[PDB]
Amino acid sequence: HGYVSAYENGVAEGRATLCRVPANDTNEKNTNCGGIEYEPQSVEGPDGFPETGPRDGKIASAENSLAAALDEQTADRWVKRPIQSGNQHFEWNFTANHITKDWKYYITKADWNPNQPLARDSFDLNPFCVVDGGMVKPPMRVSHLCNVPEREGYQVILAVWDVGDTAASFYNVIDVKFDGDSPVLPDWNQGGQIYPSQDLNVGDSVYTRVFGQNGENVSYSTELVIDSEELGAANNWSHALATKINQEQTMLQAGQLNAEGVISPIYGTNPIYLKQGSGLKNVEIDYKINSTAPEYDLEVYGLESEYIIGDSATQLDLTLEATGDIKTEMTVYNHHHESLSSHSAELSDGQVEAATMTLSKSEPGHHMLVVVVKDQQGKVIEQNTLDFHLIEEQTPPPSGEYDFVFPEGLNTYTAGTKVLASDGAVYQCKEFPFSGYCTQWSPSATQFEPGKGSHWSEAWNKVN
Amino acid sequence: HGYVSAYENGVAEGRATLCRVPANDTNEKNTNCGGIEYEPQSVEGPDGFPETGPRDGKIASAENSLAAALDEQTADRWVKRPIQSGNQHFEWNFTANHITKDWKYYITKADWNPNQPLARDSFDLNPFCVVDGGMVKPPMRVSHLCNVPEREGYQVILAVWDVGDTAASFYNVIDVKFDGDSPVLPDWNQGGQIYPSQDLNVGDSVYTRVFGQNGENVSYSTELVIDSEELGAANNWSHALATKINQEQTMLQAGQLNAEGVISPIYGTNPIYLKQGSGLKNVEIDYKINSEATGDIKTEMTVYNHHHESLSSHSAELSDGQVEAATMTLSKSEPGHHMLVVVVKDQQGKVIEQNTLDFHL
Ligand SMILES: [Cu+2]
Ligand SMILES: [Cu+2]
Repeated sequence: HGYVSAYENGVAEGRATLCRVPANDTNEKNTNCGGIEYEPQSVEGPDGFPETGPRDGKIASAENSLAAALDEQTADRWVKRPIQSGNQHFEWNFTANHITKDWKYYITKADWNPNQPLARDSFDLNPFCVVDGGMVKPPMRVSHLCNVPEREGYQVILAVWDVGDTAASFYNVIDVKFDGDSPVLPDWNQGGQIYPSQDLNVGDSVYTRVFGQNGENVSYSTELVIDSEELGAANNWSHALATKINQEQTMLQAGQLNAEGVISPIYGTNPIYLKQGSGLKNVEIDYKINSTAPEYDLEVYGLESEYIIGDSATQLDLTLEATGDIKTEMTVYNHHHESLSSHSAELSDGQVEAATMTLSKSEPGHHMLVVVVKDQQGKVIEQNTLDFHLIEEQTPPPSGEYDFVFPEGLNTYTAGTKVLASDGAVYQCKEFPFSGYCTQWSPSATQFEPGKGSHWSEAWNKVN
Repeated sequence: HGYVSAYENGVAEGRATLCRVPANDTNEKNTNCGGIEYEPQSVEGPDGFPETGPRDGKIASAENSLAAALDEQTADRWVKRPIQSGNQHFEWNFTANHITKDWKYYITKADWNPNQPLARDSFDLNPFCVVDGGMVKPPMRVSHLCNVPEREGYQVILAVWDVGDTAASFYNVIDVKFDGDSPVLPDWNQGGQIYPSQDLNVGDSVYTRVFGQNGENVSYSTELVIDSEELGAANNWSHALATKINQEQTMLQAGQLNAEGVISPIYGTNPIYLKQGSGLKNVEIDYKINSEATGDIKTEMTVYNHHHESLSSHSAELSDGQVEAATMTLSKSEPGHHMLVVVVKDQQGKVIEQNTLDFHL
């Protein structure tokens, strides 16, 4: 397992890598990558490319469901890293340095289509770089000096790591940009981004906060009012805000550079550029959450003040009153802040569902029931922590002239425990620190036995 | 706008920072932070702490709805960074360096309850560190030397950036771990993590791939079948997989280091530890997904022109068999080659297929 990285001399991070690790200099990150954002080292698929490997359209994901989002291909879907012709360092970062057959790097054809899914027809199937792995393990991080062909604009490099001891290969497509000469818009500098950060509701609004020579200046501010359910989609209002920004402002434009070096809004992350000589240096995004919010609440009934440790694991029998459409999460912690139980529940408004929690450990002491209340969209609304205790079963009141018939209950003998011995007499366990000897007995080691052991004089005392 | 970071001499990143930027050495990240993960520099709220400002239970979010997820407080919700007593360097990374009044740092009381929402009663309101801002703009990245008080175990440091040109401050809680000097579990070393990477469905499964001296060895593998809708929740099968790993394997254990130091599975990110001398090197996680509109789909369509510029869009969450009507208007009706990209996802948002049709005007 491993991914194309740029922690050292690497020229560009892979697409899946940028789903988790911000870019080397621009601090950019790919958006909406699915599960692969947690494990970018896992873009693994059948080997044999290009003859028989991942089928067309599934190259970027290597047919792995975890990385299926990477298979989307448009001119502005992915962060593009700058690259130059000629020799470049391609860096791999491994979490499991498998025995390697070889590495191979393919670049798209000069006139490839970026709005078409990645296919064999899109690439120069003759790799521009091959590194014999030698069927040995590499270091946990390696780099390959590769002669990158001459290109222009948006290109994609496919880095294939052929694992030597499996039938699989790791595929990492890389979104690169061949700029070089002709600096694209030298009079415009990026100072912010419109990330599709969240979905918004009707009544909400998203607006910009431009930072210049005199702090924030609301003359350049743009506000977009979410007036439709479809405009609430993170990609939608990001495109609309960038569009409204370009209508109302002149010293700043929002959107991705297209093939003509013209800033055009996209349905994703829209960078914000600042005109040189305007004094602007940074733009940030803010939100007005003015949509009518229901009065969310959760009521937990049935939590006893004390729970007696019984035969089985202690059990919480609770019921929940849900005010508003909420999503609840409950967890049980003990005296030492250790998790013992959990219960998720996507309740509706007014729904009275039953909850039942089993403690993984039923030990005495202070316990806590943490209750996290979210809405149907997952926003944390409130947290409440209720207290309760677990107690050991109360010993019965003392009765008779002793407590056990030796050796019954040998494990519980403490300072003052009276026992009946085989000689018909009563012996009391001596106090500190001799009470530890009252527990040591076995049919083989019969010392400390009251009336029979050779050393019971130090452990027990005959009662009268 | 800015956040507590550790790009240079910073001793520990802030909680919101770890929602976006991996840890310095451990590569860890906080999970399920909401929209704040895109903009960790935006945890901004009213000033005046602790007399006024963010109310109790909203300190970590500064009452910003964008950062509402940070207000949850349990013993194992957040990634904790090791720290020591005495003088330590705390680093701020600014995206907009506002005129600054001061920076103030507060640390939780020694016997604070990490399962209670963060409140003023949780913190020592006498700040252990105050840095003058001088009502001037700071550099784009600064560090402050602060005398961190002696603590043990899980603590939280609140870093307050009070800017001078607004009535707002930036609040960054920092999850720290006073590990002392005795290394906990020297015969155990982390070699993988179980991230709550996705929700699973009934019939799916999740399993481990244990990399050792001779590649992957399936004798060490553990598999968890998702047999109920509740177990399909990411935090649910993560904890269950970590639990099942501990039942079946002796050379590797899964879970966090609790207050008792033992490896205990949590309902979040579970690191996987490897017994020193076992030969194991790394553990990865894999998934079996064994569970005109054909099927319940969610579609996304976009129009591109000759020069790869977006001109129209149309989302539609169709059902099975539903034949709905679509209407797209081009923002530019110019001659040349055009493309219509059609992205096919499922009701859960997983990309299934993309088709690009060609046409001319
Ligand atoms: Cu691997
Ligand atoms: Cu700011």
